[PDB]
Amino acid sequence: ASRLAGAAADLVPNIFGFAGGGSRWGAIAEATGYVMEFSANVMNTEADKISQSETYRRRRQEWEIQRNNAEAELKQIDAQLKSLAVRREAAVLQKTS
Amino acid sequence: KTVLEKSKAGAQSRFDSYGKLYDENINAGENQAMTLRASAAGLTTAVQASRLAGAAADLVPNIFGFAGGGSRWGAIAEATGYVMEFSANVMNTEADK
Repeated sequence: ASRLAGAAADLVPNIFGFAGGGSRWGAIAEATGYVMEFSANVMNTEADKISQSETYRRRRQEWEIQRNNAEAELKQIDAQLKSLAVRREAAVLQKTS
Repeated sequence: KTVLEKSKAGAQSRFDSYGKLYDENINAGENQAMTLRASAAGLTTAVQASRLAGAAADLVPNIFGFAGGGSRWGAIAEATGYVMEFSANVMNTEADK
């Protein structure tokens, strides 16, 4: 941005005095200098930072699902332990018999 | 029954989590990154086209005064410029989108 602004300091004062469309040419070189150096570069830079934070977001989601899978297994197992405890109590009654 | 119900809850959690990811094919930040990148590519394309329109305009009224195709060594510049600076780059810009 400052390298362009540096150059702009010598070019813009001259562009300023010319009437006309793209045929002025210097007028366009400044416009395209800015569009690439600042605007295209910034739009891409921001896009990439976002894709990276989104990449970490997606990674999080997978971990979220897997911690949930483990939790579901723990809950199912506790229920299984309870089922077994009942079976055990029945086995004790079988001994009573 | 309790054990099976806990098992079901596990399946339900996975269903809901994947059902959601499926609907959100592209996330919000992801759409924003695509948008900014498309804009950068858009502006980049405009810059290449603009600088090239200039370079081509500068050759046309002169290369037309010579016999030959690429052998005019002017017309070939228009082609080496435009094709490598713009067309090859557009074909890749689209390939990435």
